[PDB]
Amino acid sequence: KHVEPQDAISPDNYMDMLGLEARDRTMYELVIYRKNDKDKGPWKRYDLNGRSCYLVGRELGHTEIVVADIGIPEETSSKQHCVIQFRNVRGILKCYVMDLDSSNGTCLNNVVIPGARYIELRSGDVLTLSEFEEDNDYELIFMNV
Repeated sequence: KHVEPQDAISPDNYMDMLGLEARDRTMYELVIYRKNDKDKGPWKRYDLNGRSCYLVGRELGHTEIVVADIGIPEETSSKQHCVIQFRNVRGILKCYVMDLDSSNGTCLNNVVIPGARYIELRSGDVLTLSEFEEDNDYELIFMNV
């Protein structure tokens, strides 16, 4: 149900406008961990700099068509579950999640977020793809650099 806000911008484009060389820029990523084995490292890492918005959704993949930028092998997640959205909010780069009215819900640090509304993200914030912890096999954590 998602269309980008008028102030949407990618971190790369934002940082370009300020004239910062790559070494002097804030890098954003989504670090994914498998809940059972976090003492083995990140399952996956996604760069979040090239785009202003990223679709998170189910990707089981043993015949199902791929739609989501970021695919999570979680049966209980929706195919278009939540979106990570960067905005230039009156001069400061800010990142938000929105739950796209998914069946099971989305949690930020184990607290259910309301649907159809942008919730501001902070570095370290742990996204999980259900209201209920038992349903979750993966943790998607938003990081600055």
